[PDB]
Amino acid sequence: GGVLVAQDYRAGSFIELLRNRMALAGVGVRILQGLTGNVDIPKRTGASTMYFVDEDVDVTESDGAFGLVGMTPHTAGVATAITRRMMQQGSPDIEALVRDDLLTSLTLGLDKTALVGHSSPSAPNGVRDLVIGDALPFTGPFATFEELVDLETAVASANADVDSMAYIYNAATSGHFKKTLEFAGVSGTIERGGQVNGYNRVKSNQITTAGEVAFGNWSDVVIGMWSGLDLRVDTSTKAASDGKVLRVFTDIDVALRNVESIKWGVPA
Amino acid sequence: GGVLVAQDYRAGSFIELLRNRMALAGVGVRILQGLTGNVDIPKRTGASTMYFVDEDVDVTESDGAFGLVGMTPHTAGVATAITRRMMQQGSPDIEALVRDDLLTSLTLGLDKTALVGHSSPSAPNGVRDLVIGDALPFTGPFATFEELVDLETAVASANADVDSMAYIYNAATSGHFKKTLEFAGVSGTIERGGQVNGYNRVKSNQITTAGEVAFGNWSDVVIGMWSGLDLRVDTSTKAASDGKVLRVFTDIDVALRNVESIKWGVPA
Amino acid sequence: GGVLVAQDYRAGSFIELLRNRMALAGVGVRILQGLTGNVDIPKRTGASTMYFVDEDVDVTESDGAFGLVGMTPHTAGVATAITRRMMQQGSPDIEALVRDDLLTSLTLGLDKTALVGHSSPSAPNGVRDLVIGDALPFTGPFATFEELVDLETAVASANADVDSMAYIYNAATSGHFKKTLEFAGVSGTIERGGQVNGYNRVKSNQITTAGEVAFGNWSDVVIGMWSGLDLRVDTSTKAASDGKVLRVFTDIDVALRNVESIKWGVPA
Amino acid sequence: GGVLVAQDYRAGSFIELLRNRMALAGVGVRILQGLTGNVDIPKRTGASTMYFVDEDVDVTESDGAFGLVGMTPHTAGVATAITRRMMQQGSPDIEALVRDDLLTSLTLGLDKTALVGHSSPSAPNGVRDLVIGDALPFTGPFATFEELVDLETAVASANADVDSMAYIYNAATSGHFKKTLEFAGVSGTIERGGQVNGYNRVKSNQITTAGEVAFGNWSDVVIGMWSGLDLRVDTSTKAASDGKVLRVFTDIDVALRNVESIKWGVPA
Amino acid sequence: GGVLVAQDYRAGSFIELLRNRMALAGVGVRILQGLTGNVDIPKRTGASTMYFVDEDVDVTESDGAFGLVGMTPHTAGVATAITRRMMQQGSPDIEALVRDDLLTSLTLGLDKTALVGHSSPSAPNGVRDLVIGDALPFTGPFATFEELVDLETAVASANADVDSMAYIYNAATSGHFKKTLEFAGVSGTIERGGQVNGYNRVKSNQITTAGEVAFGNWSDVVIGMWSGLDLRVDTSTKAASDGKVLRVFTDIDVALRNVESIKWGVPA
Amino acid sequence: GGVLVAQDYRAGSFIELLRNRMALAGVGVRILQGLTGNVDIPKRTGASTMYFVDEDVDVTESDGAFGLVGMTPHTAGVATAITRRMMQQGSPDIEALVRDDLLTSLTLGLDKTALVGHSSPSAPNGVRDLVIGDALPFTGPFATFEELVDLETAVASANADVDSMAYIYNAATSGHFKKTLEFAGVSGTIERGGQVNGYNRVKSNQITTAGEVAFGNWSDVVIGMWSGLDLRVDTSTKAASDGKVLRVFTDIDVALRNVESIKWGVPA
Amino acid sequence: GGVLVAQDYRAGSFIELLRNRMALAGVGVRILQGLTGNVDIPKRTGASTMYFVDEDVDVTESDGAFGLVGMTPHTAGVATAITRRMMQQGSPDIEALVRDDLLTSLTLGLDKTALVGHSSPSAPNGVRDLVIGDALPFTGPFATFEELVDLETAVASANADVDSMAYIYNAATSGHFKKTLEFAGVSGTIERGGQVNGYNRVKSNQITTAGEVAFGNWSDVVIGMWSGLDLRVDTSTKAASDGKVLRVFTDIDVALRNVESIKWGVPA
Repeated sequence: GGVLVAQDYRAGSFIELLRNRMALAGVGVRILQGLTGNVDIPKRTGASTMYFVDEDVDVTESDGAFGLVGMTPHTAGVATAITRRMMQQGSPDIEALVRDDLLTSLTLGLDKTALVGHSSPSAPNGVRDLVIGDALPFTGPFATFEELVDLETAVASANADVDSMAYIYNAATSGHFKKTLEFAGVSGTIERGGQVNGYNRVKSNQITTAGEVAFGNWSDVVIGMWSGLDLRVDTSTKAASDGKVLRVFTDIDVALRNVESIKWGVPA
Repeated sequence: GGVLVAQDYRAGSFIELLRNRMALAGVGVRILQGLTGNVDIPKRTGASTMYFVDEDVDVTESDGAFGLVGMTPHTAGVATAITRRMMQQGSPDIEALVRDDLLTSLTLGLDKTALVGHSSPSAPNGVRDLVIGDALPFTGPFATFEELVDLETAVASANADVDSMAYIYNAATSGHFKKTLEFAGVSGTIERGGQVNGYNRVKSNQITTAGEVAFGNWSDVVIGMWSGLDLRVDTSTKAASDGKVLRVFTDIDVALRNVESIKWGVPA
Repeated sequence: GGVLVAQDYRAGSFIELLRNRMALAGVGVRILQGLTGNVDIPKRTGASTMYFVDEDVDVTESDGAFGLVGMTPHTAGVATAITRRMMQQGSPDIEALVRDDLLTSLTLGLDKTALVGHSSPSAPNGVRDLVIGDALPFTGPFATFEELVDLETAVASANADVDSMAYIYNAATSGHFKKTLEFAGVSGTIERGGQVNGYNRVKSNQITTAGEVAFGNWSDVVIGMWSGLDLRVDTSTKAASDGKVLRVFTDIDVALRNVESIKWGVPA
Repeated sequence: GGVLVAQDYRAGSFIELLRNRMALAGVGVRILQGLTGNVDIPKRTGASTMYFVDEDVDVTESDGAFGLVGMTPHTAGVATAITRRMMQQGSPDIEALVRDDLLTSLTLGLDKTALVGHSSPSAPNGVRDLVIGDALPFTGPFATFEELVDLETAVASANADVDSMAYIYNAATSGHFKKTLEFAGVSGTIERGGQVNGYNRVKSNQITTAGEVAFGNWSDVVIGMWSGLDLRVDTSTKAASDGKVLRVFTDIDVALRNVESIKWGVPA
Repeated sequence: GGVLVAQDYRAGSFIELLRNRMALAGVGVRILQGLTGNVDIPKRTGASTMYFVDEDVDVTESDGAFGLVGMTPHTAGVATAITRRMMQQGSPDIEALVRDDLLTSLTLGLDKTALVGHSSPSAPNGVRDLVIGDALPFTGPFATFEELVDLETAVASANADVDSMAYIYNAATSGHFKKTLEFAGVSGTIERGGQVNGYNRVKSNQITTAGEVAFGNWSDVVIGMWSGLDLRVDTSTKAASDGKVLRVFTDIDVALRNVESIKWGVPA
Repeated sequence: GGVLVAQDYRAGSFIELLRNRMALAGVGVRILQGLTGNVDIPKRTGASTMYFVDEDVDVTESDGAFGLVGMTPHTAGVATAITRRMMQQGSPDIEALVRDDLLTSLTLGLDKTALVGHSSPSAPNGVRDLVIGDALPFTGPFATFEELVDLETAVASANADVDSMAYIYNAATSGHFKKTLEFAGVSGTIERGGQVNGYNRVKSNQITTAGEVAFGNWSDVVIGMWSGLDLRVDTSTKAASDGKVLRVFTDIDVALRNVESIKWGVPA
Repeated sequence: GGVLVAQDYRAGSFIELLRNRMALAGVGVRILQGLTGNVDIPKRTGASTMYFVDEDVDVTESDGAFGLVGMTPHTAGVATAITRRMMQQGSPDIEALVRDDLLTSLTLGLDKTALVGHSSPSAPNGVRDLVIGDALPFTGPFATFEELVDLETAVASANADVDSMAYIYNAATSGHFKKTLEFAGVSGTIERGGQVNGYNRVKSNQITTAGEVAFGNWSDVVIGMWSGLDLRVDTSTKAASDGKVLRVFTDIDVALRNVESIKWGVPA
């Protein structure tokens, strides 16, 4: 009764405790809303000037400029297919395994494209696209403690400070900020406790680049969600040879109130 | 039924969230007064000299010098216009917007001139205009911690010492005072907990220069007011088009008592 | 007379306080299960992707991939003999001595074989056997504080980090961590107060080599025990002279779900 | 019309808040007395010595020297003259201003010349004149902690060390003291809050030189007042114009008991 | 007529304040008991070995190894004899003195020979002799900190670690520890406070050599007291000439459990 | 009427506030007595050895030695002469001055020669005289922290230590201890606070040389005070000029009981 | 009032009971089941052997061999369309009328391909496809009695015999058997009543070819129903003209448990 070829009763047990995928993290500081129709908010962007004048000499007329920000829904959506046989024989089921998979793969996609601009036309330009025009280099594969304060000045130099800001960087950067001394010979390091420079960090892997770090007042970043999550189940699109496709849509747009409330550093 | 046309009914939602353009922050620790006429205050600038003399020899006569400090009203004001159609259909009250912007841009405009002398003639002389005659250089883009002690001495050396002095430096400089140690590996940075060298700072953004830093007893500068912020709402002008014009005037002047009570930084 | 010879009725005492074996210590922070037949676990190893489209544009269908992990029993056993006379006249009860020897000499063998694979060809593949392909050399007889956090970032980069992870290193390596500072001039040593980098250490001797360390989320491995520790008395093998032979068998195997949850040190 | 040579009724508002002159400070730790005649007080120098002898072996004799210190009035005073018209039309009381100038400008002059000797014949010998003979160099534009404690030992090495002792140095030297550590790497400045090397300081401006600093028990300086301040009013002099003259006189002399109670260090 | 020679009638005063000798300290950690006959206690020295079998392959039997440690009374004596005259003329009570000098000397001799083996045959084998076989050299007159934690690791690499272990070293070594730092440029000495490396120390001079330091769990050494210290004053031995002879006997033996529970470091 | 020959009337004031000669300090930790005739005390200096015997072997009798330590009074005195006129016209009472000088000049000489041996035959052996053979050089002008702890080590290395000890060093040595670090990195000075190495310190210029320093249990030094401070007024020594002479005698000697209770520094 | 255009009273009777298609005959003797997921069944092959031992002989061991048979689901289905008009004017409920058309035409089609394999890829191989590897030629258009009894003997020799077997042939071969003798001059015909050789026949036209005759136990054919015959009404396709489409699907597979239980004729 050797187990080799004459006792091949041993088959697969197939315990259904699925090893699920590893997913990234998100953000928790910004603001949002649910609405309909186009939206526009007025912006000041201009102020009157002061004139010093002699006696009996007339002053002039100075008038402020104006402008308005706007948001229009750009739709997004993921869709997948399931043939008949897969539907017939799915061990954890295919009607429910793929269902939540779609939602969890779309929520993170939206959260990523809101932060970093998705490289595709007809897609809402992300925050990194609206502020990369003044990217601060780091003259090194990573950022020293000097630059992490430079970013804070470049934001405070524009009078945009609410003393509740946050840094954002991936993990491979957070590693270097863990094993690097703050100064020449002083005790502390850069990323001690949960803070960095008195402000919090988030350590999210959404920013794919290695040494790319972002800072600024995230409170004035608005995102317009015109609709929730749809999760439309379909059968007719593939029914000649039986099959059931799944799909889910959502539309969104991103904009920020002041262009300089965020600073973006790029590792040179 | 696309949304390009044949769908001209999309509505531009208008939300009332006007945001004032970024503004600076003032600095008040000074001395002021409301009055009329020209003004004058006498000041002693000389003292007698003691003489040691032997038995029965005549002493010498020494005479002190005097001086006075004078101020005269300098005039400054701002104004702008509003037509009729703009006033009627305005989503926020355009009147209130202008009526607030004028006062804000004048209040902020005055003290900046008080610190840094305005570039136009017929404008009052700022503190920087008077004390820049002597000015300690810095031998670098920013001020090493030792120069911040040289300022405190150069005032103490003239025995103008009061125990409530304060530093004033640009916001962009304050970044250079948090990434720099006092001494090599000494465990303390320059600006700690909103204090420097045991004295307070203000960290205003009025000082438009990079590394200029002022210091001294600011209870020794005197500004002269002749009239508060007078808001003249004017409708007789442009009355043929029924468009009113708003204007505001105020006269000011500034001069400090002891020239050696302030010092300037002048990075070079 | 004297106590030299032929005057020896002096009692010889026999106290019952055994000196023990001085074995190693365990680990025990993992998960396990009881089985039958070969087991396979499904594991999702792909994700769908979103598509940004404007009005009236089809969304592309996208699909993920799947995979599964397997386990198969490998058997480990121990056995020993005992005669009748030893049982007849034993100073402590011998059969319990040998039973406890068997049990605690098999449990520790299994623990060691889990982490480091045993040498025999018919042996379960240890964690070191699996995750050694991704190995981070140390460029020295031990590891500095740099690499000792480099492991952490090489784990957390794959999003596979849970708040409660742990380090594992040989007992002859705890001492090196103790005698070395993290950075040059600052105070503080690596093995500091029962932890190393905010995470716990275990300091076992199962790791035979000198400077091998291992870090990762220790809830991501599974050991499959097909049968508990069963004890057989086996009186019949030596009934020709009434001799028992105690033996204990057990067959297990080990595997981990996500390969990027452990990191090996392997100093060079 | 506007301000013009023709239009100028505007008056000159004369506010009587006299900005005063910036004066120096003095000392508060010495002793003195109101006197007459000429004073000589004896002080012992040296004492007898101990001798060891054999049994019935002759003993020898010794002796102890003596000495005395003396003080003689040195006369000093200041005086100025005000005309007649300037008393007729004077905005404050022109007399009282001159009186309160003379009194303080004489008190400070005497306190100045007592500490550091005045540079003129017929002037009393200041402490610097009496103790500069054994002055201690510095080998630097300023003094270092080594000398800041050598000044302490050089007083202790003469048994003249007493519990109450104080440092005295120019205000320009205090800033330098602050901007310099005590040792190489330790975190500590020379002058902490109101303390130097466990002792007090006064930090006046009387010491005209930068690097000079004095130390020692200041209870050994004795100054003698032969007469209070006179403040005599003259009218016979300058009577052809009815002009008053104000004079003050005082005689004084300074001498310290034990020459080693003070130590004086000069920069070099 | 003199004091020196042939006129010396002065009596030489005798004061009974005996200046005693100087003694050592001892040890206070280990365990002991009181017994009558020989004592043997059993310890296991060998365990079964695990095995992995190819399918259908018999597991081989593995047998443990046993041993036992024994203690036999080794007897000591200490005796001295005072004579009659020395007892008739004695300023302190001489037999009250020698009786103390015997007890203290015997206690300290037993203590010293228990720790360091006495250099004589028929003397119980001291702790040092059981572990001096393997000994960690120090490469210098004393052991630095890294060399000091090697004793910790050596016991740790034998699984014999207990929560309360201790260090023992000469008093001359305790100097070389109190005056040397743990790490260069860090504020910490080796023999800090009252502990070393987080473990207790006991300073004693029993270790006659210079830099030998011992370490290990001292609760693992046992010592046997067959009979306490007995005075046993004797007269009839030296009775021919009257005398009082004193002799104190005691018989003990020392033995160790886990040889690895003690590590010995010799300077070289 | 100027102050010259024409003004010789002004007198010469004599004030009786004399100044005492600044003296040294003493000692407050030793022990002494008042006695007559020679003195000596017995000191045990031998320990009875022990032996390990065989089964039936007699312990070999052994003996201890005894030592006797004693002292003999040495003499010492001082004397100063007064003439007749200087006694007739003395501004303070001259005999009072010399009688209050002699007693102190003798006490401070007795203590001086007790601590440090006088350099003259027929003078008592000072504590320096008895321990200078066991001196410990300093390889420099002053001693570092290493030798400062080395003295304490070499004292306690002879079982002669007790909790109440003290250092003694010249004022200059104290100043040097104040100006240096024990380890360059560590904060604090050799003379931090009132202690030096956990024990007290007393400084006094009695020790004449630069960096000699002593340490050890000071309650181990006895002083023999045979006679008080004998005062003698001698008028007949020189009556040919009617001039008396004052003499003061006192006999003393010093010895220490346990010789290894002190050690000396002798900076090489 | 005859039956012409004069009489319009008569209407179309249209009795609803439908006629039917001339469909072939099935089998209905075999086995089936309902399952899910890929399948296999463990069969046996060979067994142990019996041994006749003497009085005291041990009986020996013979190994048993094993093996399995698996099946994979092949798919099939039919579908036809229905216009909107034909659902309004259908005299029976048209969908209920077209269902039966689809279910019977599918069941019969499955019976066809199961017995004789469909000539198309992706079609489950029929019984003829599995056993035709060995079949007795006939040497003529049909088979005599000898071959029809050899078909029985070749199965009975393999012990695959069971009483309820059956022949199968095409209607034409049955007619031929009816019109011919078993042997020349023998009254009995090859086929008579319901038997051919004492066993039953089925006389179906599923075997399209002429002359092929199959024999064997038809209780060894196993077919696997992976899903009931599900009905899918489709309305999304052809939804412009409102026409709906009916569809039906199923997944089956055929495999016989004992390959030698059937034989085939295959004339020539």
